[PDB]
Amino acid sequence: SPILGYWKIKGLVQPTRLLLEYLEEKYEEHLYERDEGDKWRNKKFELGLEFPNLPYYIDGDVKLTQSMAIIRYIADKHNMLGGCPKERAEISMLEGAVLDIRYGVSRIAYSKDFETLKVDFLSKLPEMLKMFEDRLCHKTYLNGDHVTHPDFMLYDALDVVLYMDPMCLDAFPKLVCFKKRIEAIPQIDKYLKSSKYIAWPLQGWQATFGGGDHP
Amino acid sequence: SPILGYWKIKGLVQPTRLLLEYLEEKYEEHLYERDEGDKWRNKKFELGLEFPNLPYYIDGDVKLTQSMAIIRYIADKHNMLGGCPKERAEISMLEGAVLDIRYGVSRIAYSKDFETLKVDFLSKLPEMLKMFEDRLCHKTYLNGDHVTHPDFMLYDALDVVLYMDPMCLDAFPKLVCFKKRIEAIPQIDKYLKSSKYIAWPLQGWQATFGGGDHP
Ligand SMILES: N[C@@H](CCC(=O)N[C@@H](CS)C(=O)NCC(=O)O)C(=O)O
Ligand SMILES: N[C@@H](CCC(=O)N[C@@H](CS)C(=O)NCC(=O)O)C(=O)O
Repeated sequence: SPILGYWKIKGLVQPTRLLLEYLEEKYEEHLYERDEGDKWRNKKFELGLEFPNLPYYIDGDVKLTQSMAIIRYIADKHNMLGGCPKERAEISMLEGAVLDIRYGVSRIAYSKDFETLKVDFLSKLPEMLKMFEDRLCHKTYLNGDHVTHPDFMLYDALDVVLYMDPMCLDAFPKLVCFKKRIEAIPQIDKYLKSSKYIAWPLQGWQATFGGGDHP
Repeated sequence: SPILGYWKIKGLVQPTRLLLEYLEEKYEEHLYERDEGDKWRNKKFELGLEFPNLPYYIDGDVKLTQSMAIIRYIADKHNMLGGCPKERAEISMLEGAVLDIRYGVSRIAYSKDFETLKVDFLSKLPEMLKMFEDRLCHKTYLNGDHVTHPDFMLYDALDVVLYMDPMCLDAFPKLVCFKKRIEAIPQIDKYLKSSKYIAWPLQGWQATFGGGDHP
């Protein structure tokens, strides 16, 4: 049974959790609490990891880091990355465009100047969301009729960005509607209501935005 | 004949250029000069691009953005991404670990506080480089005997990081040796000596680090 190691936060790994749950995949978690950085520094080089980091995925022999390699791998095992170069690259484009939002948040969230940097990010964010709103015009999910992993990436980014600004989706009905549709997927619905859902923090606990024990 | 659009800078796209040259691939470039931001704002939505950005790749019907989707696509056309989920994920791990360095630089390079932020990045950088030095112990390239696209990604990151600190490879002989080996690849050697090589800037021209018309 594979292992997903990460902090007990949403952060980089939350979209991978959602995808594991959507595929009804078994996995145990190594969850590093806020006060358990020492427990991590003590396992870091003892896991057989060639690029030691968090998150890590361990599928006995397959010993993986980098959250994007991990999410893509799980999708790969279920044959969900694309059937030719073209489709594979559209998925990788969806992927990276979502990351522009999610990393956009992460890159300012630990800054002393978070509050002012917030203004410049929320100015840009409508252009970014519009690309996704247009893609979902006549298209149920990001890649058509079936879920792919960038759907869960997008879901995660909308969730996070709605804490930063509760009104940032009011111009984007198809995006509001996408977020609900992911929530209605029976597997996802059971997970978000379960003991395993980590509601908070969005970021590391020490962050100006999305940190702390509670919202 | 496909088109690679980008600023006339190294930036996000330089590793893709290197890979196109290694594969002896034909491509014309759209190169946005420093003073040509208006020329770009005027083509941005007229290219058939669903997530308009720079870089973009256009392979007639295939209309792509996001530099990581683009680099991976070109490699895909040459069957270089991996033959099973396992190998595909190792490549994606190599990829992302290199990006930790390259984005690590980009994320501070435009900051007012660049010079102090530089200190904290160069403190971390030896741990990051050590993972690559260890991987290249008994292994010619990052993935064994053959070049894969993360090799050119690593090359780009070493080049950039050596401007930040000319001595940052003095503890890492196998990495110094990797950088030279890429330079000795006949295709790469011809490109770096050619009119097409864009030596500078490393970043956008407005950057504190790696900017300006000249080094
Ligand atoms: N690009 C990497 C980023 C790795 C990273 O910045 N990891 C953070 C977690 S948010 C960490 O605290 N890692 C522990 C460590 O560096 O030892 C990824 O996608 O996994
Ligand atoms: N994650 C994206 C980043 C896109 C990006 O930040 N592009 C910069 C170039 S360094 C830009 O000036 N794009 C022009 C625009 O946003 O209209 C990628 O890898 O292509």
